Amino acid sequence: GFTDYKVADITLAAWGRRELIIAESEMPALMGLRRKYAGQQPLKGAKILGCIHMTIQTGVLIETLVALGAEVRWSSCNIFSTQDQAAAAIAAAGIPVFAWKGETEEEYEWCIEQTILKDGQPWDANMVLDDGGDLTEILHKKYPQMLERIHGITEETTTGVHRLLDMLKNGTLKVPAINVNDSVTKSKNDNKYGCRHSLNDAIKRGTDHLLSGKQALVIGYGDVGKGSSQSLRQEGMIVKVAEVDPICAMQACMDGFEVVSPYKNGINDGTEASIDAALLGKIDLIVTTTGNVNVCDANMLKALKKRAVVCNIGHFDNEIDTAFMRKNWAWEEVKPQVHKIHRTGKDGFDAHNDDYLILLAEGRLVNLGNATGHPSRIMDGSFANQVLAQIHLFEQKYADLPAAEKAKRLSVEVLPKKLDEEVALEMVKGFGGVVTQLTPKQAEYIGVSVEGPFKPDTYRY
Amino acid sequence: FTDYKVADITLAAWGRRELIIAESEMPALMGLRRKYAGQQPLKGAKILGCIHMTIQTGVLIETLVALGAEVRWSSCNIFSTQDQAAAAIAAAGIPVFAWKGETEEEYEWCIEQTILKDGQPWDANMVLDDGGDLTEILHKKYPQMLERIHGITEETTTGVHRLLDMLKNGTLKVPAINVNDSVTKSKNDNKYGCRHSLNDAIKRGTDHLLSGKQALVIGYGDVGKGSSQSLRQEGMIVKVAEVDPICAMQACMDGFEVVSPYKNGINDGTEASIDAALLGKIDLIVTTTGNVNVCDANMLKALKKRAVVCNIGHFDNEIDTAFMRKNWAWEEVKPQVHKIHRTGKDGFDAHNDDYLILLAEGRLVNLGNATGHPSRIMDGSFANQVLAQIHLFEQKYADLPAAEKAKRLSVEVLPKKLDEEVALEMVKGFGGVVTQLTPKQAEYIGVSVEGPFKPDTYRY
Amino acid sequence: TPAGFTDYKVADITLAAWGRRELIIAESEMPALMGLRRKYAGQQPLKGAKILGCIHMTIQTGVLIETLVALGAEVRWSSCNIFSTQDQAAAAIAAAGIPVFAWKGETEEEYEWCIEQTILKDGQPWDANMVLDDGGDLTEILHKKYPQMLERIHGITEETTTGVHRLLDMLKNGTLKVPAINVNDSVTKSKNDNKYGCRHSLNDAIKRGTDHLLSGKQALVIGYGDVGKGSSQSLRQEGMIVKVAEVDPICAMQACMDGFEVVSPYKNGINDGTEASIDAALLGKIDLIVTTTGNVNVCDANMLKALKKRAVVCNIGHFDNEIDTAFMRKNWAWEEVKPQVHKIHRTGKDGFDAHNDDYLILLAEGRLVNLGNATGHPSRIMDGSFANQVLAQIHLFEQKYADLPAAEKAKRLSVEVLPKKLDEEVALEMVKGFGGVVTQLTPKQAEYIGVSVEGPFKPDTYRY
Amino acid sequence: AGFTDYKVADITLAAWGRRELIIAESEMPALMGLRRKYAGQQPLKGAKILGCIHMTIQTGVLIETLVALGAEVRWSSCNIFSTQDQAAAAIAAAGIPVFAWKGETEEEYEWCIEQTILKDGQPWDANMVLDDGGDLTEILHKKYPQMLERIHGITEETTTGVHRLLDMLKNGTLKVPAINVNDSVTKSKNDNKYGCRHSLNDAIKRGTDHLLSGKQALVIGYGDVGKGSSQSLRQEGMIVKVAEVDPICAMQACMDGFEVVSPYKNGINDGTEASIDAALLGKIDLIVTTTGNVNVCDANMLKALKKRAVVCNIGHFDNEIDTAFMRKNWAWEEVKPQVHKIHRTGKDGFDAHNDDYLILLAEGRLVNLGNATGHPSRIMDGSFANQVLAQIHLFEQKYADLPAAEKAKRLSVEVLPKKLDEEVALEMVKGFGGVVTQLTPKQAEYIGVSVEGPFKPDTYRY
Ligand SMILES: NC(=O)c1ccc[n+]([C@@H]2O[C@H](COP(=O)([O-])OP(=O)(O)OC[C@H]3O[C@@H](n4cnc5c(N)ncnc54)[C@H](O)[C@@H]3O)[C@@H](O)[C@H]2O)c1
Ligand SMILES: NC(=O)c1ccc[n+]([C@@H]2O[C@H](COP(=O)([O-])OP(=O)(O)OC[C@H]3O[C@@H](n4cnc5c(N)ncnc54)[C@H](O)[C@@H]3O)[C@@H](O)[C@H]2O)c1
Ligand SMILES: NC(=O)c1ccc[n+]([C@@H]2O[C@H](COP(=O)([O-])OP(=O)(O)OC[C@H]3O[C@@H](n4cnc5c(N)ncnc54)[C@H](O)[C@@H]3O)[C@@H](O)[C@H]2O)c1
Ligand SMILES: NC(=O)c1ccc[n+]([C@@H]2O[C@H](COP(=O)([O-])OP(=O)(O)OC[C@H]3O[C@@H](n4cnc5c(N)ncnc54)[C@H](O)[C@@H]3O)[C@@H](O)[C@H]2O)c1
Ligand SMILES: Nc1ncnc2[nH]cnc12
Ligand SMILES: Nc1ncnc2[nH]cnc12
Ligand SMILES: [K+]
Ligand SMILES: [K+]
Ligand SMILES: [K+]
Ligand SMILES: [K+]
Repeated sequence: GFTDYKVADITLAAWGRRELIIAESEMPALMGLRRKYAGQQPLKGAKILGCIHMTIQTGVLIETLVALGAEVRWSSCNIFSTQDQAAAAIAAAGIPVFAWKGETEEEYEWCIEQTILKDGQPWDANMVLDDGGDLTEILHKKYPQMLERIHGITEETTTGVHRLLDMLKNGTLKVPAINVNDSVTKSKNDNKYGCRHSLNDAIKRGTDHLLSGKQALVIGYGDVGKGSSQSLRQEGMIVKVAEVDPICAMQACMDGFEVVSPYKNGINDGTEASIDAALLGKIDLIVTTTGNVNVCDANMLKALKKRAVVCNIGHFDNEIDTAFMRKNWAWEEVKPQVHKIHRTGKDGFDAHNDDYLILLAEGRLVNLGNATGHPSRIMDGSFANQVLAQIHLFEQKYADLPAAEKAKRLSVEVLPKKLDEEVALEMVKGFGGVVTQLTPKQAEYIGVSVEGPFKPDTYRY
Repeated sequence: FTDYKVADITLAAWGRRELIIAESEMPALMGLRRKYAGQQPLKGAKILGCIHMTIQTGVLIETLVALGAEVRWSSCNIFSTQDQAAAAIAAAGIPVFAWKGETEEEYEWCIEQTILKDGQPWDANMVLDDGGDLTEILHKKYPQMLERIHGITEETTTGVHRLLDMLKNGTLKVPAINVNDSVTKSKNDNKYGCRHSLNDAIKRGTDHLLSGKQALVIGYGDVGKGSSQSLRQEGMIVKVAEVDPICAMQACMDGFEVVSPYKNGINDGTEASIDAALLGKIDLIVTTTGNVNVCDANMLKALKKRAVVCNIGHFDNEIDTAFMRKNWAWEEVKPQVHKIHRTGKDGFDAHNDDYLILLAEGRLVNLGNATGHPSRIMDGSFANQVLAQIHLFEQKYADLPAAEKAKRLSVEVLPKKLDEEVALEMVKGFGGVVTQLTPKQAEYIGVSVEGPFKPDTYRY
Repeated sequence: TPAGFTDYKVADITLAAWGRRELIIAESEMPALMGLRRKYAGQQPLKGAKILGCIHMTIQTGVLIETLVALGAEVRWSSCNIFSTQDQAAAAIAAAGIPVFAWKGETEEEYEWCIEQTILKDGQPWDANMVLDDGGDLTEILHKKYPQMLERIHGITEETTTGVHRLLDMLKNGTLKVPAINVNDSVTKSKNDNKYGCRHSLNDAIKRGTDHLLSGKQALVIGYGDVGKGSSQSLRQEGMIVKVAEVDPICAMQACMDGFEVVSPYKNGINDGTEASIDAALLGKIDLIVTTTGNVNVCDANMLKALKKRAVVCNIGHFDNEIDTAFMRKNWAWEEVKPQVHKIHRTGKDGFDAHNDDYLILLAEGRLVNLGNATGHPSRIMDGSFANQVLAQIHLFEQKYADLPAAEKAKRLSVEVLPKKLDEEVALEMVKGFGGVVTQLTPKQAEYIGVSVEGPFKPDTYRY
Repeated sequence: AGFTDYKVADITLAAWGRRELIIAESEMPALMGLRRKYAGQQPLKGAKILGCIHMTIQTGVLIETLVALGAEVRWSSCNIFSTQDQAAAAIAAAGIPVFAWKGETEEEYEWCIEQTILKDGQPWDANMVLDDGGDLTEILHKKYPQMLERIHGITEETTTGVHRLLDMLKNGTLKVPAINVNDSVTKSKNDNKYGCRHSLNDAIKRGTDHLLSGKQALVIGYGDVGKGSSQSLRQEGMIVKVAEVDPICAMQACMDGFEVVSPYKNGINDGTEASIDAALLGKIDLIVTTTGNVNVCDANMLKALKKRAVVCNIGHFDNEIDTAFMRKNWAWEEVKPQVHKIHRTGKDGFDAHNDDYLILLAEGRLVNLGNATGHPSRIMDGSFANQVLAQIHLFEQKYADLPAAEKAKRLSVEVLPKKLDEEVALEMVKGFGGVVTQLTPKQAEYIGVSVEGPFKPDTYRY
């Protein structure tokens, strides 16, 4: 009689369970932690509020946390990213989860609140796992008394880490955090190669458009922009890259991309005259990857080639000025998470109008909105780090420290390099790769231990 | 002017033509000339320089001179000098001692010719080094000269490692800037430079088709990453070896099979430990580690007949060439290309099929069998070198009181803002256009519109 | 639209509005096909044509169907594969008043029944006079079961490699009854559809079926013809380590030069049928096998027994017998993951352990995986193939082979390709759809290389 | 000993050439397989072959295979810049008449061909021709018709030479049958495409040492050479645009991930400067011609090119670029052999620091052979195995000895049968260590082939 959940359709549970069993075989680092730590129960007594895309991969993460002793209450961090069979399988396992694909904004907020509250009162939470910072923000704004008893936050993604560091700067952050994003087996695995796999995946599922031979503009060339650019170039697109960071732009050039700006001489002064109309009128596909605001703005949207595809793979939908499009242009749903936006006006459209744009996932994270996000074998690395981060902060017991000791420990930190390497080793073994062992003479020659770590903390890979 | 030694001074006109072309390929370096020529920030500097005497190094040398410095120059490798570059620098009245094909003894003599002027120590006050050999000679043999020198600027990963070992041991005598770990150096030079120049050198040395053949790249740091791409883009089937599991993970994700020369990765010294089946299929082995003996005697014995063996790390001990000198007969095909006959030591059959082809006698193959990195890539590294020389020279460490020197003795990198400024000049050289953040956008992501755009922890 | 229309059978007519939305998008992706619509609509070159059509009932086929109709034809349609229909495409065609009998997930019995529903109208042979086929199944049924209908048919236009081979066999055996156009061997079909189509849709289908990471894993592609070339690229561009098998040494040479290792599932390439001839060390390392040959049993029972645990097995050739799925049905337990995705448990036939690790993943039950687990080739690629189909239909229909005297018929009973000039005109429209700009030869240049300024630009021997 | 019937740059380079020939033999298994297969049979005994093709190390292995099979030869190069002087020396030192050096003048080029045609001032008793580009074939038809009476055939290497043969056949002026070696798949789709993939960026790097990644290239043409050339540049990270007159080839460029553009506005070349897309050409760092056509990089294109762009040709003849215009109007500064800065500031003199120049490679001649070493041995293995088989077939047919009625039936331009194409391919695949699968009898029956091949109909395009 378990009822402490809300999912789209509980009858999808058997299907979700079949896919979880497959996913376990694709996630050796995460399942290795399950086997290594099961007897010890290092998360016994942990009570984790989790907010991250309710995918099959998150399902394996949740059940690893539970297998190590934790109790959890879970929600998704995006209205379109849940896989309903994954949510059903978790709910059918007796785990509180409030998540479905296609939530409204009000439902999204309600779902987070259902994890925070149990039977109408604050849950006895003591750990937080977040992706993007929404749950973290609600706790700080609305439930400060709950944070007094929370030992830490483990944050998944670049945007969430920025929000933690802003709180730390302002002296408003109430509990320490681990920046999971900046493990190399997260940032340079998930952010880059994950988007390489799943960006062209989502575009094909949403539009079935041929990509070879067409023109793309990727806004940004950080980890996500690098992987996105490769996702499209490997399909044969002619990819141009925009950047504000001259070092990242230099990498784009050296990687064989043309670096362009939507604005003449790169000056974004807000005028239509500043738009490089010739450039934008050639673009078949624009992808935003920045974690910034309004990097595909109204004047760019007005100048884009007819029938171009517009999508966002950064964490939040405000990378694209969709608000402008809702206010001025008529939306025609093609199918879920695929809309034609008719630039002919707001009040109705011609069904055969040629002047439209195709927007994917209403500008929300397109890989998760129009496909299934990153594949299991990539999320293996991110979620192995999440588990280790939860163990570390839970064992530190920040909430139980004296005030003076809390002040010495209130920080945003990364996991040590040795853990990062041990996660990587399990990933490599999953490919059947064979890592060479240094001889004593060789380890002495380059000044490392035979077991590692093999690089200084300054190394960038 | 007679204060130099080069292979042929009459090549000067040719080198000058190539320097004029190279200048048009090095916008960051030439931008430093234009912007600091008035200030003359290096007026009074006397720089000892030891780096591959290429055309690219000539543009660096003349940039330092254009900003006020005097220099005395040598190459940091016996095979890396471009004889027309050295001639052009000598013909410009700049002391330089470098030619392609030096002996080990001639290599040491050349460094000593920069250190000494008229049989006496030159009054040097700055050091520019690539690999640490000049730094090592100064500390061991001429330690008193180091009392006048304001700083060292080291170019490459191996040399930085040596600098840090000296700092840890309390034997570093002057402050130094790690030029290697600017992003516009490391992640431009070390990776992209080897992508351009590794397949270049293999083609010039052998003219072998690479497509469809099997390569083993030992290492997957920046040089191994660029080397692997240089071969894969030609259509090689590339396997990668690594001791670092993170770098190995990147190799897998980049589409490479990760293998070890040793069964289960365990290098226990025996022939039995060699994966003879793997090595018997490899047509090309490339070492990229900066480590010792990563292509060892037992691997060389197991290699497929007629395989190519080469090294693009800094030092020639990555391959056990000493074993091959002891046991096998060397047949020179042409300069820097040797057939190594595994049939025996004394003599060989001209038609023997059981040989390996060794490039550049195991020395840096890109500089040994071709011309190293291209000008537009070296532009990034060398603009950092100029900035680092200005920075250390203006701090005047050698003139500080004893107490102030103790706090000033360190190995530092350049600030990120300068790194970004070099990158911007490189991007403009491609005709790239960088976008400027709006004030609201800069506030949104927590940066200045000017930059730096990333925290110092960012890995790119 | 027509009142009381019931002459169809589809999965779900309510998908029609969704199908129509996608047809309108596809029209913008198919400029060669839509150019033929605009150029020929007024002439009505197919007025009076009654076309039996048998090809994958996708959105792309929908645009083809409505082009033929816009040029004057009546059609009756079925799919040429049990898994390749897009149900919203079939619904939109049926909702337009066009007889169509197709849905995703037909049984073999239903598949045959659907073709017969096109052949029959109101219980009697339709007065068909044209045939459009993909793989030869409809061609075969007409010759075998309804030979008298072939007396009124002017031509067959066959789409794919396997179907052309069947036509050539019939021609050499004297059993072909009507002339045909080999649409496959236009360059804008073969070297666009067969190669680039599979490049787009093979990794698409594997991702939709399994969501497996492909980068860093080991693939074996059996075959390196046009489909094998495109399939190998689909996987290599994702970062797979791809090995290629071939029986044709020229195709094997191309695979080597393209950067692939060429290997055989059998030691020294010799299949003596025994398990001892299997290269078990090779097969035990393969994460994904893809068959591309158009041949029989190229992924056989002994290979399936030797494959690495949890490897994915799929077929992108026309027929499922490339893989010995019959052996797997006889001996191993099938666990459906989701539609067109099965785990095949090598532990035995009767039961399976839900947590057994010794299984293979079979996609689309061995049927064309790009159409079975995704949506096949994209519209802009199918534009080339289907423009050729329209031109071929117009040519044969205007030829009126069925109305000729017996003597004249023997003279024209042939399998032909379209002339190179038309191939070039299709290609030009495709290039314009990318915004490409073709240069025009000067008179002096055209004289220098011996061509007309308007083309054709290559001799018929040219291979591109 | 006593051998003087040659002319090379420096005979003392022979030992060096020989060392490279021994290496190249291990890279050329199909050609060396033909040596072992036919050495005892001596199928070329009595053949006397006039040869005109790039005197490279790879051509050295071809020559010695023909000699090992019984033939005598007299050789020249088919390009003034393509000879490797150590290869020519090794051949001369083996007692084989060769007349070739890198850096010939036009007068020396013609003299070298004439030295092969004449021996002791009189027509050699030639009975076979091996040609690359058709220059030797043209001289024989125009100047030595009596020699063609006794010649059994021509085996022609390259696309341009084949077109010239077909023109002669059309006009009824071809005097002896030919084999089109170019259109074996192990030639055209190996040499023309993959060879240029290897050797184009090679020659550009040796000539300029320019970084290619991140820069803009324009490839004129997308046939076999243009496809290989575009890949040579793209795989280095260039942003490559492609021009074409053939819409099918342009379709392939699009689908291959290239932007297809024209140097002319709307692709209409009307001869005016107004027709030039100045904005497009002003952004191009490197232009490569691949067409076999005339004037596809014309004067107005050269005037509009971005300052300091590299200009080169990898088609067979230098007239793909209007170099004559540049010699008439602009000052040439030699950087080093086969690399010239062309100063667009005027014809008389230049400023050493002028920024407005172009870099021309190999004076517009075949850039891969002029600035590097052409295609690698393991690729040329395929082309030259086909050459040996073509020589054997036409020499054994003995066209010159046939009655007039029988000659009329055999006067044609043909390709080798596909079975032989496949046999060359298999030796190439074995050289990579590849393992071809053998069809079962049922599989061969199912697809309608013999187990041993041929595996494809003659219409198949690969
Ligand atoms: N969808 C996914 O699966 C996924 C995965 C990881 C991260 N993300 C999200 O994607 C975003 C980017 O993450 P990241 O790790 O790549 O961060 P990052 O800091 O490495 O890269 C962002 C880049 O955008 C550039 N940029 C910022 N404003 C710009 C502008 N106006 N124009 C052009 N370039 C601009 C920055 O210079 C920077 O290089 C974040 O919101 C992150 O949370 C999404
Ligand atoms: N030739 C050039 O132009 C050039 C340019 C830059 C640097 N270098 C030199 O190349 C070398 C590598 O430089 P880098 O920047 O790549 O350093 P790096 O630290 O980034 O890479 C070296 C890699 O080798 C790996 N490695 C070490 N021992 C190994 C072993 N036994 N087997 C397999 N892998 C092993 C390490 O794990 C590491 O990832 C240094 O000597 C550097 O000075 C050469
Ligand atoms: N799914 C699709 O979208 C699609 C598209 C076009 C064609 N096809 C089908 O794909 C198949 C292949 O078409 P194609 O145009 O590439 O034909 P093709 O003749 O060009 O190539 C088939 C290749 O398979 C090779 N082969 C045959 N038997 C083999 C064996 N035992 N082992 C290894 N290789 C073997 C042949 O040598 C040949 O090169 C046909 O059935 C065709 O109808 C499918
Ligand atoms: N350098 C080498 O090693 C090498 C090797 C093989 C062939 N070649 C030579 O290269 C040339 C091309 O050979 P191929 O086999 O690629 O021939 P091809 O017929 O396959 O290709 C030439 C292409 O040029 C295109 N073209 C013609 N005029 C054009 C124009 N004005 N603008 C743009 N494109 C135009 C044609 O449409 C055609 O596709 C010939 O001269 C051939 O002999 C050189
Ligand atoms: N599959 C996935 N599951 C959870 N978080 C993700 N972020 C990106 N892809 C994801
Ligand atoms: N989308 C598609 N429609 C019809 N036939 C196809 N063959 C391959 N892909 C196809
Ligand atoms: K997924
Ligand atoms: K260089
Ligand atoms: K489709
Ligand atoms: K060569």
